[PDB]
Parts: sequence; structure tokens; C-alpha cells
Amino acid sequence: AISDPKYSTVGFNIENSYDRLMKTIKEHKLKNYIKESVKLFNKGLTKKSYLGSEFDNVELKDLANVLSFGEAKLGDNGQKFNFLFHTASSNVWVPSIKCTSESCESKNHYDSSKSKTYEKDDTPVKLTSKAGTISGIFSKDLVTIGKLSVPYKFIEMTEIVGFEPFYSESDVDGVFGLGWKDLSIGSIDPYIVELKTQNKIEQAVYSIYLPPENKNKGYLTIGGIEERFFDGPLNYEKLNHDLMWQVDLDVHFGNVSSKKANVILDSATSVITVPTEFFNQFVESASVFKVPFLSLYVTTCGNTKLPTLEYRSPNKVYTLEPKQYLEPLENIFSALCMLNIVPIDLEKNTFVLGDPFMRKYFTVYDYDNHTVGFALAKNL
Amino acid sequence: AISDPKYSTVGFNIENSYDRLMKTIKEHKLKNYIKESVKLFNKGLTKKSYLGSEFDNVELKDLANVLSFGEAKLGDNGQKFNFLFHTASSNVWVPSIKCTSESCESKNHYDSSKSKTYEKDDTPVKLTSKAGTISGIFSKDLVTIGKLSVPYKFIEMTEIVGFEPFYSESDVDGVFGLGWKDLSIGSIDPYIVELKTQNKIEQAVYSIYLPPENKNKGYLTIGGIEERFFDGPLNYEKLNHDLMWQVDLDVHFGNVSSKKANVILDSATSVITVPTEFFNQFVESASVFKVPFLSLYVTTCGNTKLPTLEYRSPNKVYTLEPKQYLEPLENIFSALCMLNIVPIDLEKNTFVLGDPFMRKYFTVYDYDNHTVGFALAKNL
Repeated sequence: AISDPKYSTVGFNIENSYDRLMKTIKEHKLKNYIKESVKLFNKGLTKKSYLGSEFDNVELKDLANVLSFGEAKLGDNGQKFNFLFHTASSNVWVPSIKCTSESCESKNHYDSSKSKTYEKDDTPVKLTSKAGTISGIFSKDLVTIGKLSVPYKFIEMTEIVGFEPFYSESDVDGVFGLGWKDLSIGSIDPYIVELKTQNKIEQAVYSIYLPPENKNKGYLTIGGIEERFFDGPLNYEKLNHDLMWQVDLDVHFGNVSSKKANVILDSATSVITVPTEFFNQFVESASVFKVPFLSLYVTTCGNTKLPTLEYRSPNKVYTLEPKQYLEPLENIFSALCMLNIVPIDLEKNTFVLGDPFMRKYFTVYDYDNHTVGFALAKNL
Repeated sequence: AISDPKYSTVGFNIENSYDRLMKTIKEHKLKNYIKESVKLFNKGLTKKSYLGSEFDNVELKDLANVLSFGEAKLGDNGQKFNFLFHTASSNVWVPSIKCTSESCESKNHYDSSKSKTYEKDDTPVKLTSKAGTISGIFSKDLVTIGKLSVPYKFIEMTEIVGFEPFYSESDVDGVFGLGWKDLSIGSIDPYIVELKTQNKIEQAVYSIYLPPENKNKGYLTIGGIEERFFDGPLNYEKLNHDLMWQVDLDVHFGNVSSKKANVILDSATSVITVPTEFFNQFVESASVFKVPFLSLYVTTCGNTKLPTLEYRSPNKVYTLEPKQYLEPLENIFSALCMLNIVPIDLEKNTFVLGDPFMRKYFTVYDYDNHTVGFALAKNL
């Protein structure tokens, strides 16, 4: 599995929601506030129960974990970079030595002149979004993830505006795409597909293994199914979108349910997400406490009312028990836990399976067949 | 004034809102919750500012202090009772020895057979209200408040239902009326008026002096103006109701105002009251913090934004400064204070002047002329 695997595996690090929350709690000295508020809840003195969930952040990007690793290299001189994984993009992105922005100054840069394997492309490319704007150009070189290498067309970034204060504060240089969506109109296959095209791997598939007992770690395996990660069979579901790791499922949280939901698999999302209305029904008379002024839902670890979460397909149900969707806060209050489930309205009837789901289910992402696979993860 | 006065004066004790709040805080162990919530407010982390004032108690009786004293006697044998003062009732009420209720069992009773001065009346009488029901009968005997005595028709109570858990928990036996409203249709003058009728006093007037530095004490003076309680002139306002200590005034709290308000003088009310809408405008951007889940508005003692409260008549303005409407909570948090101002909707455009007002203004209640008088209280 992780000691001498069959297919190429790389470890990656995760900054998670627990970590960010603890930072915020130390920063603002919030521990006693939280403790004293919970005590109030337990005495029956918060009432009848009010709705202070809005706190419309809302942003899916407020919920993103940073999945990063530093073992990928560009060119025959193996120029080193720290990359975060993005499950929706199919491009690789790095700062250019020619980057004029202040953001790029402390970052590792790609310098096409130092690599004998560089081939010029120069096709200009630009992302503009609410969070920020990146412009650069395509360049071709060797992209190596340890054991695997292929000549590949990535985006060399010449100007980066926004993505602050995160980008400057992070050690991350660029983004490595494990998705389907190419910014070009030149039909640049994902890195994983190109490996198969060039016969570097048997199949255009990868898996994510998130170990149950290390929430700062995950493992990416490329080019085959490493069976030592999981118990029992792999079940497969068909993608319901040509360019997203998204499937059709009926969602039931106890008596609260939604049929024909769109359910996106995104291991970089820090939590399970549900629509807001759906969430409200869920937490109502479930004895969960919203801490005033914080985006934080808490309850006792042994809460006997919390149901199993069910994601139903025509031939398999995936489930999460309370112990997989609660996070212990023992360092704040004995037997206190938080909900790793957040209300957020996306596309209608759209749900996200983030880190909590993948701590239970080993997941497989199959470009060749347009499927995702699920199996019970082993505890390694 | 209080050492050998000119007119008959009696001291009375007050259980106030501060005392009840501190009891509640000890009971439910709330000090640290309050402290930690305030700290949150001061860090700028409660936002933008939400409305959790409802908390529609609302009840004017949730705000009543208990003004009590134990020096009044009935009959020639001087049967002892503990009475609370009620500023709207004109009757005296005591438990009968014939009271069948469980409420009456621990109380002092009137026993008409033990008094040589009793004269039978037996006219039945009954109060029914939301808080409870009292039925009894009129009886006539000597009613003595120390220096003053007069044969007087009071209500002997034979059945008391409700008024719990207060009545059983209190040492109070009955109610002594300092108001205008008689339950009979036999035109029973208030005790104070009857004293004048029988030439026990010069005039049917009384005053309330509430000493600025003892919030558990007040003094009632009957039959004249004791000038050693106050500085400067007495100003008089005409009652705008035949049977209430109520006047016409324009109310301004900073830029928030209301013209031709009905303003009731009731020293037994624990706070200043204003309409809810009026209050909301007042506290908005005034840097006052509503503590979640408690009926409690707090702010720093030196708050430089808090305005003077103004109650305007055609020839006088009565005012309260922040220091007269804030109550220090130094035992919870250094330099923290609470607002002694509560939102409550009564009769439209009706306001109440309770204890905070009377800690600044010595007040006079004049049955002969249908006026109330106000002067600056001395600090004795």
C-alpha cells in the first residue's frame, strides 16, 4: 500500500478546517466563550431555539482545505515546486520567472531558459474569477511526479492578482489539476490521461486514500487500483456530467431527504455540504447548538438522536455515521464535538462530499470510463 | 428630614432589579458567560448587530420592585402586618384569619374578634386578574402608620389564588394603596385622603424620597412637604387622568423622541420604560450590547455616546444623565454597566418613570389638587 506500492503513490499534506478553527480560537481567545455558551445550552437556557445560521458566508472556497505536496518537478533539470491539488481543473499551473506581480516574489519560478527539454508554445491564457485573475502562457516541458514522467503542456503564469491573503501566506507555488476542465481550446488532456496516452501507465485512473487517523495526510495513487487501501468490493457510479466528478444520488439524513441530488466528489472540500433548507430541518430538534456569532454547530459526542447519512444509488447505499461526521473538541469541553456538515446553496439540489466522506470511503476517479468508484477504506 | 421630621415619615425596604439579576446569575452560574460575551463584543466579533430583544417578556409586573414595610397595624390591639406599597390601588388589603387558601397559612392574619374597634361591614369584594384572584370582604378598624391613625375600611381577604411563587416565598402579608383606584363602589377615599377628612393631617399629600446611595431603601412622608429632602423649587404637573399618577410630557432620548406621551410615575417600577420601537432606535449605533439569551443590555460606564433623557413639559424639563440610568456591574467586569431602561409596549405612547428617575427627583403626589411635584433630591 504505502510501503513499496504496485502503482505510483504520493503523499500530500492537508491544512484542514479543524486547524483553521483552532487558529481562529487562539487568535481571538474564544475557548471560554465557547465553553460558557455550551454550558448555557446544557442548562436549557437558550431558547426556544433561534435561527442565527446567516452567517451566509457562503462560499464553497471558505470550506476548501489545502492539499499540497512538494515532490513534483518541471524540466530535465527538475525545477522544484509546491503544488496544491484541485479536483475540478485539468491544467498544471506554475509561476513564471517573468512574473511581474509581488505575489510571485517569494515563490519558486519556472525558467524555460534553464531546461533543455522546454518546447515553446506561447499560447496566451487567462482565468478571471471573483477570487482573482491569473494570466500567463502555455509552455511544454517534462512534468514528473516521482516515478511518472511525461512531456506535458502546462500554464506558465506571468501575472497573478488577488487570491490574498492566502497565496502570499502559503508555501504553495502553483496548482496541479486532477479534474476535467481545460482552460485552453487545444484539448489538452489531463496530466493523468496524457500519461496513459504515452503508455506511462496502464489506465487513466487515480485514487485518493485519506487515512482515518491522520487528518493532515492523504495519498494519491496513479495508474491503477491499489487493493491494499480498501476492504470489500469497489462499487462504481456513472458521472452525470462530462467534466465533473459528479453523480446522481438520493440523499436521506434521517427523515430529511432529497431525490436525484447532484453529488460532487471533492476531497479538498473540508466538510459535507447540504442545501440550507435541508440543513435546518436536519438540525431542528436534533439537539445541536449553534454557537452565537461563530459558524459553529456543536453537540455532545454521544448524541443518541443523530442519524446516519445515506447517499443512495440504484445498487449501493454509501453512509456516514455520527462518529464520521463529528469532530471531537476535547481541548475545549469534555465530550464536545462539532458538526462537519455545513449548509450551502450551490446549483439547486447539489451536495458535496468532502473530507469526512473520504475518511470512510476510498475513492477512484476513472477518466477512461467516466466513473467514480467507492470502497471501504482500511485503517493504515 | 429622617432624624426627627416635621411630618410623619416611614422607611421602607426595596428588593430591586439588581438584586434579582444577581440571584439569577448565581443560580445559573452566568458570570463568566456574561464576561466572555462582553469580551466578544469589545473585540468587534458580534455583528453586524442583530436584534434579539424578543424576549417579549413583556409584562410590567416582571419589572416591579417590592417596596415593603412592617410598622403598620390594624385595630386597637395593633395587629402587626408586612405590607407592600402599590401606587395605583387606593385600598388596604390583609389576609383574614378565615382564609382557606394554603397561601395564607404562613402569613399574619386579621382577626376581627380580637379587636374592640372593629365595625362590621361584610360587603363582599373580588379582584380577578391574569396574575391571580382575591376574594374577601370589607371591614372597618383602626389603621395606624406610626404617628398617623384613622378608622378606615380595608379589605379582609378570605381566599387568595395565584400570585405564586412570589407570595408564598415573600414575607409580605398584604398591600397598602397609595393610588386612586377603589375596588368598591362605596367611594372609599384612599387612606391618605381619609386622614385629611378626619383632620389627622393638614393636606392629602405624600412624598417618596429614594436615597441616591441606598437602592434598598425609600421613605414615604405623609401630610406635608418635608423640604429637607430636596434642593431648589418644587415644580408641579397636572394629572392627565382622574385615577392615575400620570402626566403629559414630550420625551426625547437624543434624536429619538415622542410628543404628548403619557408618563406614569411609579416608584415601584424597577426601571425606566419606553416603547419597543423607540428603544430600538435609541440603542442602535449607541454601542450598547444585548447579551444573547438574557434580558440584559450592557455597555461601558464611560460610554461617550449615551445621551441625556429629557421629559419636557411646557415649563420644566426633567432629565436623566447616563450615570442615573446605568447600573454598575463591577463584580462581573471592570467598568461594565447595565441599562436600567427596558422596552415595553403598554397603552400607546405610554412611558413609565420608575426607580431610576426617583433616585434623582424627589416626588410629591397630591390628592387635593390632582398634581404631582418634582424637585432635585438631596443626597442624605
